[PDB]
Amino acid sequence: MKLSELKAGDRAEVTSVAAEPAVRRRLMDLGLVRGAKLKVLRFAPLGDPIEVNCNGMLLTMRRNEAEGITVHILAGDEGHPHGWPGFRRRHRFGKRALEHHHHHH
Repeated sequence: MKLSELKAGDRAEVTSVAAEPAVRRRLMDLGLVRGAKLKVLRFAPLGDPIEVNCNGMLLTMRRNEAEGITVHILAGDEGHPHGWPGFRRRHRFGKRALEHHHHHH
């Protein structure tokens, strides 16, 4: 689910951010990381950008950036609360497999 798929006043926790390496870094340096809780304050009077209150900090980013961001709703309501199978079992070949060599080669 996208961060852009939220509502004005919605409450979500960031699970993953798919964006520019520098942008994701910038956001995470602010505090928008996995586990960051944010409230969607408002979208601009036209559609973009979006103002979100993340961990107390008002972070302003572009709607297309919010599309890259996957969030989890901080509201366990009903009305079909289960979607795709990736919360109890999540397996896909990916990630930097060699988790050690970042400065080498």
